[PDB]
Amino acid sequence: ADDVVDSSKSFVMENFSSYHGTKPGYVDSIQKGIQKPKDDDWEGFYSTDNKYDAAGYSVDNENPLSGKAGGVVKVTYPGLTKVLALKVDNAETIKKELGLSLTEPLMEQVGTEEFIKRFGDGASRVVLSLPFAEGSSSVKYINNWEQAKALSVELEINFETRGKRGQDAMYEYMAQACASCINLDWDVIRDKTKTKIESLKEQGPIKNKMSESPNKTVSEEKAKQYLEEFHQTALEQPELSELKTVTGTNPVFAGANYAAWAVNVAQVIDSETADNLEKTTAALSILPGIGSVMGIADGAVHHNTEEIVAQSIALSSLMVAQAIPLVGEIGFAAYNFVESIINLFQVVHNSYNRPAYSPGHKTQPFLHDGYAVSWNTVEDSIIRTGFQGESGHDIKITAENTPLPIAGVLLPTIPGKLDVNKSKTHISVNGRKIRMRCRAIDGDVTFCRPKSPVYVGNGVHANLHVAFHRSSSEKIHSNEISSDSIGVLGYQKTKVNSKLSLFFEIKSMA
Amino acid sequence: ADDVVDSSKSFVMENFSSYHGTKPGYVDSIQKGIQKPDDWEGFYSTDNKYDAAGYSVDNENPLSGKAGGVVKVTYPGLTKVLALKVDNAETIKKELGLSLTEPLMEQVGTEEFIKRFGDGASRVVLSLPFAEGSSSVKYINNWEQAKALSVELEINFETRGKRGQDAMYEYMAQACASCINLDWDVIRDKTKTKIESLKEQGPIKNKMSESPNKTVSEEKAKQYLEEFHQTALEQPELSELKTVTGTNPVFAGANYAAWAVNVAQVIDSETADNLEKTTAALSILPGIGSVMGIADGAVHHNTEEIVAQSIALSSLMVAQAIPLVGELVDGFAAYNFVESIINLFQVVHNSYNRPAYSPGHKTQPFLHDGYAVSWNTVEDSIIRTGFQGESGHDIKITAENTPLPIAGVLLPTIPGKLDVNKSKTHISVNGRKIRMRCRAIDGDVTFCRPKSPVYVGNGVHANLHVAFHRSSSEKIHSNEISSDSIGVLGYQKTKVNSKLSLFFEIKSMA
Ligand SMILES: Nc1ncnc2c1ncn2[C@@H]1O[C@H](CO)[C@@H](OP(=O)(O)OC[C@H]2O[C@@H](n3ccc(=O)[nH]c3=O)[C@H](O)[C@@H]2OP(=O)(O)O)[C@H]1O
Ligand SMILES: Nc1ncnc2c1ncn2[C@@H]1O[C@H](CO)[C@@H](OP(=O)(O)OC[C@H]2O[C@@H](n3ccc(=O)[nH]c3=O)[C@H](O)[C@@H]2OP(=O)(O)O)[C@H]1O
Repeated sequence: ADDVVDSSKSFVMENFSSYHGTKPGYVDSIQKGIQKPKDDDWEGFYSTDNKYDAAGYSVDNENPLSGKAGGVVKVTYPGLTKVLALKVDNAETIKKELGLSLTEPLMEQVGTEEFIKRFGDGASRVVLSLPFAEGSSSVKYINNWEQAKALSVELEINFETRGKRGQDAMYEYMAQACASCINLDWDVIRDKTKTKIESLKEQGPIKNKMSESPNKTVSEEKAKQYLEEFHQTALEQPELSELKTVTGTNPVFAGANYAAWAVNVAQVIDSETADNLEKTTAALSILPGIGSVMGIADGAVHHNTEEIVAQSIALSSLMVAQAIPLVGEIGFAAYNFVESIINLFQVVHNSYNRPAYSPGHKTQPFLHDGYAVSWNTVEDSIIRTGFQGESGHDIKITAENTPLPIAGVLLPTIPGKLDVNKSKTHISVNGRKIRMRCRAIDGDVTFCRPKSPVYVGNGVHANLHVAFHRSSSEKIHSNEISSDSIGVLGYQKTKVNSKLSLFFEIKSMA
Repeated sequence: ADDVVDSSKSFVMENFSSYHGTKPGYVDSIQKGIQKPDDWEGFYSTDNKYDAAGYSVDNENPLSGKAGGVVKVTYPGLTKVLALKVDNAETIKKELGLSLTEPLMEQVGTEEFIKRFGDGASRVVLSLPFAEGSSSVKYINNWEQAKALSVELEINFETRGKRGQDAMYEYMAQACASCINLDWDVIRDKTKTKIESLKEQGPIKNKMSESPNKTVSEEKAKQYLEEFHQTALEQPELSELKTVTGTNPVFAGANYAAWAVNVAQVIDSETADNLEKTTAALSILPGIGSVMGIADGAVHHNTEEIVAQSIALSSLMVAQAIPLVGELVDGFAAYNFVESIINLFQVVHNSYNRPAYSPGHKTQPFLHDGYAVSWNTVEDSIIRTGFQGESGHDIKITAENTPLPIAGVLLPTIPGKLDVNKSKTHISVNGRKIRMRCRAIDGDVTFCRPKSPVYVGNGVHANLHVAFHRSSSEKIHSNEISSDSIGVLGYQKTKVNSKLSLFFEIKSMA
């Protein structure tokens, strides 16, 4: 029973409350009471501790990509409720270890007075708790359907009531989570986008460049060539002044990428598709290259003001309009295309609003120059402190195709307190153990280089094993250490090396 | 107790032997007996004589120096091999109760330890995994106890009388009896011959005199080196190479030229004169896969004749490149350059000979089209069989820079006894839970689409949780299942999707 219950995340509480995402049509009826609609082990009423994750369940089930969002309700049990947190979601296992019938549904047994007596610690009923999702700190709550009749149901937010376009109300709600926060007013962005489209189409050079279009089907090459010309003249108008400035250096935001995006849109959108928003979002949502239009690259949302986002969407919208004659299959460019891409913006912004480990942190890979490197486990990414002695840390390394070298690794040191254990530090290439020569560059950085050549690639990976020696029991101090990364050096290309960075955290023992 | 000892890999054995790599100069002296020139201070050996040979290279010229040999050492009588499940010395003595003050390996040589752990043997040898990615073990012997070791010769690489490190690598290649077992004597002789005869071909003399034969931009040098490559490829010395390098863009003339330019740009006169320094320099360059014929997880140039043609061609191109973008005796191109690149071939061939999980097997990432995907853990990549019920499987997903979509996932099914549990199968994007709509393609293939758009990229990752239900307890026979992979589909490019493959293993329970 211990092997399945996280007794440390379990607790009894009075007036236990949680949140339930509710779809259009039930935001009012569900407030009359939770009732079962007419694997069985997990049949029950689901809720979560996080009202923002609840809202993710609120979208029209017939149009989940683009349909209407209903609401979130807050449900509360009177009296005392036991939250029983489980370390597995395998019902056969749970019933075996909790001494239950292996034939009857798990969530049915959880509702019986015998289960409540044995596992309720005096509460009127038991609710099961499990991790909400990989990458989330929320929990999901599983309620037995009959016990859930005792819930009072109160409104938290009705997205319909807001009266806004698309899914704006839902995403604007979710962006509250982060008060590093994209919190855009999409009403402003819709109005400014409309305005800029209408007025760009009446700019001389644009009117000029428009008349110069083949206007009939051509080749992807002349299409792209003409649309890159159209992009420059458009970007020269003052409705796009700020965009021109922010898209000028980064090659992801180049006109050729706008043009490639426009061409790809024309090819996959037929007439049936354009006259259904759901169908249009399904089709746009699987194309590559949307980060050129979104202004997203290198781990950051660059286009993060209403004005710049509207300019970019305005620009894209016109380029789509001009590509459709060249490669199509016409008001779509300014109607559903704008509605659909707006929702895609909202999806991706929300992703970047959510707490998440960046590349090379914990077990998230660092992808660079054809290499992929990562900490082997989470514990490897932690340098413990406050003790005399040793630790070891494993980094996985490979590359995507041909053999790429590994020159060495840069390691942190603390003169007096933290040093490289030169005996146990080594690297292994498909099992071949390679010793390293480690030489201090100065008091804070040591460079270790393999004593024979290291190459990685498709079918060839390495495990870099870093060993640290602590000569005191003194806790390291943030002052004492500058870099927060281990630097693995790839190939050499003003000769510089490809730098692959693994980020660590200092922590005390536990 | 049992927390630090793996009994399943411990045993007593009579005449326990193991292997020790021995550096040049000590191959005869060490047969006189094991004598010593603190927790792990001890004599090291391994169960794999081929891994032993990887310790045999001159410690002061490790990249290009001579290889010494491998000896076999045997203990007369009974020896206890004690396999341990961790390698932190402080952790061993705690959980075993020894003295936290004397070195572990010292305590391992005492009668009280041998009495308590020897299970009747005259001494105890410690066993630990040899390295990540390796099946071999390393043995740690108490230095005093090791005086009892008999020491026989297994191989002396010097005695073989071969150039470079050929004797060491040809020994290592015996491990695989999908084996690269080249005769480098043949390759060296054919390379010298082809270099000489190519230099006397009329069109090559002709094209040579067309060189600017002076420092020029690298854009120019590359243009000329590309003309030279094509000319040289038309000569009968390279006819096979012309054929095997014609389609794959990795083996294109331009990459040979880029390579040749880079070589010329890093080799100075001192470097060119020293084989060790030339290998260090050459070993950190990108693009060596062009010359080696290594791409897509395979060594394509796998016959003596084609390797020598590729080495011969690159040699001539370096010779043409040096006057255009270097400053040394062209000289280098036919001598230390050839000697050095040969050693790099041997290193990489040896990596590809060693057993290794391919991309998308176990926890090795599958890298393709900007994405990176992997099984979260070894167990995730196993679909267990022989029982009724459920299992879960986590797949990690991200991309290198801009937001790239995940369109869906192809999953195996068996009409009878293996189904996709549609309510537990979901994808989580930086914690945001996204449910899936799963529809069958045929009786053996289910396709699941996310219900909100999924994008991944720098700073945005996803966890795909696949859940399988087994209705019968019958074990899954080989006929029943076609693919050995789960197919995650990326962006759409005759429309086709980017295919990211995660390979699984059907196994009975244990
Ligand atoms: N008076 C009412 N009483 C009870 N239910 C009502 C009522 N009115 C409407 N419902 C709906 O009935 C379903 C079950 O409670 C839910 O919608 P769903 O679209 O089928 O719910 C869709 C899925 O979302 C899950 N989910 C939904 C919201 C949430 O916050 N968390 C979560 O995990 C559900 O478990 C369900 O999973 P399964 O159907 O795969 O088991 C709920 O919104
Ligand atoms: N009569 C002799 N008796 C004992 N040793 C002798 C003798 N003559 C020469 N030696 C050499 O002395 C060293 C200690 O045994 C070894 O070489 P190394 O270059 O220092 O060996 C380099 C490292 O490789 C390790 N290693 C070597 C071979 C192997 O098969 N496995 C392995 O893990 C060694 O333990 C060593 O670790 P340390 O440098 O931390 O001691 C060994 O080859």
